[PDB]
Amino acid sequence: GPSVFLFPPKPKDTLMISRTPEVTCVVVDVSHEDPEVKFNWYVDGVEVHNAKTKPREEQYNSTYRVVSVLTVLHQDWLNGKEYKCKVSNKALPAPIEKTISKAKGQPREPQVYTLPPSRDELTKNQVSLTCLVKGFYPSDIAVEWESNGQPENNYKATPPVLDSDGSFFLYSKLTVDKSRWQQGNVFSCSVMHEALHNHYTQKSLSLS
Amino acid sequence: PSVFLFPPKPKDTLMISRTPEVTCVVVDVKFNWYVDGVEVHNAKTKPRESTYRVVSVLTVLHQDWLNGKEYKCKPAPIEKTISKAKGQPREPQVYTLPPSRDELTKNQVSLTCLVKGFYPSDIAVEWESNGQPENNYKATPPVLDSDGSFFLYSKLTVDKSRWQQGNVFSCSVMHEALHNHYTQKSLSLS
Ligand SMILES: *[C@@H]1O[C@H](CO[C@@H]2O[C@@H](C)[C@@H](O)[C@@H](O)[C@@H]2O)[C@@H](O[C@@H]2O[C@H](CO)[C@@H](O[C@@H]3O[C@H](CO[C@H]4O[C@H](CO[C@H]5O[C@H](CO)[C@@H](O)[C@H](O)[C@@H]5O)[C@@H](O)[C@H](O[C@H]5O[C@H](CO)[C@@H](O)[C@H](O)[C@@H]5O)[C@@H]4O)[C@@H](O)[C@H](O[C@H]4O[C@H](CO)[C@@H](O)[C@H](O)[C@@H]4O)[C@@H]3O)[C@H](O)[C@H]2NC(C)=O)[C@H](O)[C@H]1NC(C)=O
Ligand SMILES: [Cl-]
Repeated sequence: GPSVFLFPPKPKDTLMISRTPEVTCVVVDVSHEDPEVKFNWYVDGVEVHNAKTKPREEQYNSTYRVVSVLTVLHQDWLNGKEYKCKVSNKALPAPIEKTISKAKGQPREPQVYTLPPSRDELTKNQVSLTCLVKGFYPSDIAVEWESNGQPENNYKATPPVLDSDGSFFLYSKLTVDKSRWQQGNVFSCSVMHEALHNHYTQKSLSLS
Repeated sequence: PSVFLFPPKPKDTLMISRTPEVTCVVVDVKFNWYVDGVEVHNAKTKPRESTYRVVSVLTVLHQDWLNGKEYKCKPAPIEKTISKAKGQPREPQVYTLPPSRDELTKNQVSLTCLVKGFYPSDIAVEWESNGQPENNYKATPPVLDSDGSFFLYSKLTVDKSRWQQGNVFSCSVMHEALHNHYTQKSLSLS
């Protein structure tokens, strides 16, 4: 019989009102002999109709894959509403239902601190710019580096880490060529989190 | 009944004064122990403890473990084999970072130890001051960097007054690619 997987929206899509958060319901192992699939979508028990279901696509193991995409309201997701995808198929004894919702917890506001390279690293060709984000809850977050209106993507974040007061922290490390740091270029750490005013704050870093 | 074989704590393998051990835990009893096939006899088996658990502890030689030797613990007998994670060692660089000026508003400040460029991921990072291990720090797990080496960050939280008073804090790093498997970097207001 078919199997169902329900995927949440990207955190950043839920946090930035201009972006498009979606819940995605995927169905696999749909047989040739019972190929039709019906999706029903519910937000807190109430059925919604606006979903966009894609036509079935045959896989290399002669089974079909069918995907339905529900556009969500940012506030609905952040208010903890449950999204249910019910999948119907004639090979199933009963319809398969899957429910998901935002991680629970009292929100806490992160503090964002930029830290320049250690003097000892200035011997090297590349230097590390550090963005400490601490005190946030829950763990869903987006941390990004940029300079002069361009994303800097030679960076890596640690996963969120549980701190001694029950909040999370993480560190994001931006690696840049030493000359760029010495030349006086401004680098910025953008943090996106539900407990921030407007879900956004930015802290900048440049050589003195 | 099932068998679990646990490696030594990385720090025990790295500090020659410490006592690294391989631990063979059997749950729900004879033990045979082998180092690269060759049987060894020095293991110390504990007495048993609504199912029984029995544990045998083998003392290992630091250099044997770091040289990649395999440790084997034994309807039919169950065998389990373990050894050190493989990979060309790379030396970590250790950098201490003081608190951001913006955090100096707060009652507690964050002291940061960046350790980067190390391989493999086994490591020990610890904070201390005035001959005492510091209370209240947390490290991130190792993270895979864009050049294939790992990095991590260790955050020490201290009261602002301690930072302002001029107290020295030290980040100790223990890793196989370091000379003597040890390096220390200090951080203070001055
Ligand atoms: C017949 O074929 C179909 C189709 O498969 C394709 O075609 C075939 C022919 C072949 O070529 C395949 O190679 C093709 O892919 C088969 O369909 C597959 O069926 C699987 C179930 O049997 C199903 O597996 C499940 O996958 C779940 C989803 O997780 C996977 O995908 C993630 C993608 O990311 C998503 O989520 C993140 C959020 O974190 C989001 O950012 C993304 O945008 C996206 O929405 C992966 O992240 C994830 O992990 C991979 O990647 C990470 C790194 O990111 C890495 O660390 C991992 O090692 C992985 O590589 C997954 O891969 C998954 O949740 C689910 O788990 C369930 O079960 C476990 C227990 O095992 C349980 O603990 C969980 O709670 C959970 O309930 C499960 O693994 C495949 O998704 C599906 N394939 C497709 C394309 O839809 C079909 O099975 C087959 N039939 C046969 C042989 O009979
Ligand atoms: Cl020692």
